[PDB]
This record gives sequence, structure tokens and C-alpha cells, in this order.
Amino acid sequence: NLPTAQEVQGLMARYIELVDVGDIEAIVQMYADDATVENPFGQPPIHGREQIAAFYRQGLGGGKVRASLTGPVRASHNGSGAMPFRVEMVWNGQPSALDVIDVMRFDEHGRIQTCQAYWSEVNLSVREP
Amino acid sequence: NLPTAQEVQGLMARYIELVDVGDIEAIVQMYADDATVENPFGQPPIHGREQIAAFYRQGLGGGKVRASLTGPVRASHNGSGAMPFRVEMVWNGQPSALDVIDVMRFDEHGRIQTCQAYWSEVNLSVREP
Ligand SMILES: C[C@]12CCc3c(ccc4cc(O)ccc34)[C@@H]1CCC2=O
Ligand SMILES: C[C@]12CCc3c(ccc4cc(O)ccc34)[C@@H]1CCC2=O
Repeated sequence: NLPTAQEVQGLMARYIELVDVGDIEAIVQMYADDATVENPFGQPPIHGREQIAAFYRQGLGGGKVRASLTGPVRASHNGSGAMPFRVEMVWNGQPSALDVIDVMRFDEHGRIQTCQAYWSEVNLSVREP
Repeated sequence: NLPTAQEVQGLMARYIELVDVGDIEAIVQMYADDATVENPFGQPPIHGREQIAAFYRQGLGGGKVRASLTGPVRASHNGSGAMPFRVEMVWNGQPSALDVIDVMRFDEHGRIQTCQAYWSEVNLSVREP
């Protein structure tokens, strides 16, 4: 059934753990086979597990990327949620941090149907070595 | 024109200041005249400045309510943003704090076209006397 608010908190928190260790296959499992991803929100969408896998492959492949929740997962009672987190990454050759909020909607099986990532240059912080 | 990422950060931050002081008129001023509010997200949307005003009147009238940002506004390049904040209020006769994330979309006039408040009881915390 459509995930309860508690279940949403659990799923979304796990997603971040998966990102943090680059478990691309487990991430793909979390998504519905016809999921949509808009990251960053504002840019053209990608659809389907094949593309989504490709997107995560290039985002989390190669460069060393970390991710951790910086605040509680906000969860609705209609199978959606939103979470604030921080992504650590190398940007323009240097260690940087990016503040992001993800919004996700889940289907009746508990798979991610939709994911939108809110961030831009204004949320980017280069970290003086 | 459509608010830049930096303007979105400023608009959304100002919105919170206006909720905090309960300036209903100034809050509705920020909305586009055919805007929609979904709060809690999941609940049927309310449409139009008149219905929106009534919502804020009943939400911010009577009981004492404060709000403040708990992190940076995340902003995209299509006039959209998301923000984490905390709402302080009396819930069931007892002072409580609610963690919320609002998603907003602005129009070409810098007015709010859509507002979606992600929160539920899982994000509610009763303060102990
Ligand atoms: C893609 C990325 C690494 C991972 C990542 C970014 C931004 C938003 C994200 C949102 C997610 O839900 C999961 C991963 C990312 C970074 C932006 C630039 C960078 O290299
Ligand atoms: C409405 C409310 C006080 C204000 C408020 C709540 C929830 C989400 C909000 C989102 C906003 O963008 C502005 C104000 C609120 C609380 C939930 C219960 C309560 O009384």
C-alpha cells in the first residue's frame, strides 16, 4: 500500500545512505521502473530505470561523493516526502559542499515514482582546504 | 522577469518573516491572484487569493504562531525553491514545534504561483514543561 508517513521517513533516509556509499544497484531498486527524475529541478526530466541508472552512474561514479541528512525527513500522509541534506564533492578542482532538498513521491508498492532535487550555484560552498 | 535563484532565496526568506509576525495582508501580497496552496501537502489544494487569505487567517489568527528558517533556501533557475523551517505553536493545548519544508514556484512577476508544505505529525514535537 501507499507508504505511511513513518515508512516514507524510513525510505528517504535509506536512499541517502545508499547515495553516500554509491550503491547504484540498490538505488535503482528503490525506483519504480518508469520513475521520473529531475535533478536539478528546472532541467529536462529523465525517465525509466535505464536512464536513471545511467544518471546515478555518472553522478556517483568517478569523483568521490558523500551525502548526509542535515535535518528530519518531512513526510506527508499521501506517500510523499522532502529532506534537507548536504552533498560533499569536488567542484572546479576543489572540495566543496552543496545544500540540496529532495522531494519524492512513492507508488503503492513503495518505489520512488518521482524525485526532484532543489539546488543551484547559490547553494554551492567551496571549502577552504 | 522570473525570479533568479538569488531572488528566490530572498522572497522565500521574507515569506517566513511575514508568517512569523502574522502579517496576513503582506503574506497574501506575495501570492499570484490564482495561486494554489497545499498545506499539508496531500490535502486538497486551495485556489485563489481569497481562499488563501482565509487559510492564513485561520492558521495565523488566534493561536500564537512563530516561524523561522532552519537552513538555507535551496533555489533553482526556473523560479522555484524549497526551504526548511520550524513552526512554533500550541498543539492540543500544549506548546509544540513542527518541522516543515515548503516548496514554492514563482511566476514572471515574482509572485507565488504554488506553495506546498511538507509536514505531518511525525515532524511534531511537544515541548515538556
Ligand atoms: C551530481 C553531484 C553529485 C551527487 C548529487 C548532486 C546534486 C544533487 C543530488 C541529489 C541526489 O538525490 C543525489 C545525488 C546528488 C551533485 C551535483 C554535482 C555533483 O557532482
Ligand atoms: C497551520 C499551523 C501553523 C502555521 C503553519 C503550519 C504548517 C505549515 C505551514 C506552512 C507555511 O508556509 C506557513 C505556516 C504553516 C502549522 C500546522 C498546524 C498549525 O496550526
